[PDB]
Amino acid sequence: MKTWPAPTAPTPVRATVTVPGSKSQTNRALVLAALAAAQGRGASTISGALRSRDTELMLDALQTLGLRVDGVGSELTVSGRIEPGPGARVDCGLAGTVLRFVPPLAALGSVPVTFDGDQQARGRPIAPLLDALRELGVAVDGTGLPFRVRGNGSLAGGTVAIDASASSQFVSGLLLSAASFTDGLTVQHTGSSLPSAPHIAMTAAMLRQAGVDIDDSTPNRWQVRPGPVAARRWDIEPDLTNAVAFLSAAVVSGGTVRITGWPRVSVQPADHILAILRQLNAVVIHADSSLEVRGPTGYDGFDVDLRAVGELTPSVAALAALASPGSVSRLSGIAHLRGHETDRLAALSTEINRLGGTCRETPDGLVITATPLRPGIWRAYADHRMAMAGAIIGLRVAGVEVDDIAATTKTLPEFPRLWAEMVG
Repeated sequence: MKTWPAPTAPTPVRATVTVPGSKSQTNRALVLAALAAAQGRGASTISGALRSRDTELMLDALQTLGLRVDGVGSELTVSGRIEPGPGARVDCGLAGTVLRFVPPLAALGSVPVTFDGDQQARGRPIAPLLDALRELGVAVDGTGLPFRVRGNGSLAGGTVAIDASASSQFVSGLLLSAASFTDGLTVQHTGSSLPSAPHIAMTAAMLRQAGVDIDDSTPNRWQVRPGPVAARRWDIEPDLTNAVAFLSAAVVSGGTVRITGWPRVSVQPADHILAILRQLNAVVIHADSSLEVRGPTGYDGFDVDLRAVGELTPSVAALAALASPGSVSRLSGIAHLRGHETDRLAALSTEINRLGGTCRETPDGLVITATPLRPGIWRAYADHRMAMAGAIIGLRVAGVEVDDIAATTKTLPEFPRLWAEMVG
């Protein structure tokens, strides 16, 4: 496929960007609306929902189980119930959320539902979640993708001892549907300990918004009581993860980018995000119906802990590679990344060193020494964030091309255009 030329910013970037809806929130909302429907509480709507390959998959996975999902723009309507036909087969595709949030759903089904995916999907961790479903009543065929959920009519619940070291999504998947389990659920996470805490906290927060009663007062443990999941109107925030790619442009150019409609009240870790930016001496600014970041004139190496916002590593690794020459940055708390279908630690190291950079894995993550970069082909590995990280570097390095910018379609179909409008 042809490459994408990453446009340069030889002068400070000035711009106002609208980023599409949160992928995390959208999919939680679809699963909850699905549940509400199946319980028989009527249709739900999702306003400003993200329309992307990842949400399309959840959409699809959801229609396969029996629900009806309509809406062609940002406004989805969810109705129906869980009635898969004989031989149903959910394609998880590239959506790790489909892989982990939808199998519990099917447990609430009567017929067996197969779960399948591509090569990449298949190298995704999913076992502790499969065993957990077994522990809690569900009959499950397979130890990996593809597997079969043998739904009978309901799910017991009870308490499981699952190690969600491998993915918070194991916990969130269980939590979202546990309201409709028989004995509800009590998830216990073992040892230490939850990387991606905000991801589980976004789920807890949305559950409560749906009127579910969840108890998360003692760390590493969640108690969800059986009860109704409410049909309602979900308002989706702009994806703050994707917004950071855009803000990075202001950071590396000493410029200014405004993100419209930045939520003052978030289910997203906006706090963590702005703090990271202030670490670079970026100037944050709450503007008129926007979030405004003014990049510094330059910046040296930083030590940043990313354990709670692991998804930010590629954009942040890029920022580090573009620090003042000689600067040493250490990206910590992301040991747990080293083991996702897409090892971004190794990915990032590989791609940055191929440009003449210096990026070495450390036991806790990465150390990046800022060294002069050279033209080259930034490989995204079909990883939307790897794609956007290459885009950021290309702002300060001429001749950088991303092999597959269309990997951004996973969470941000219009990235190329939005980036093109921002830079120019």
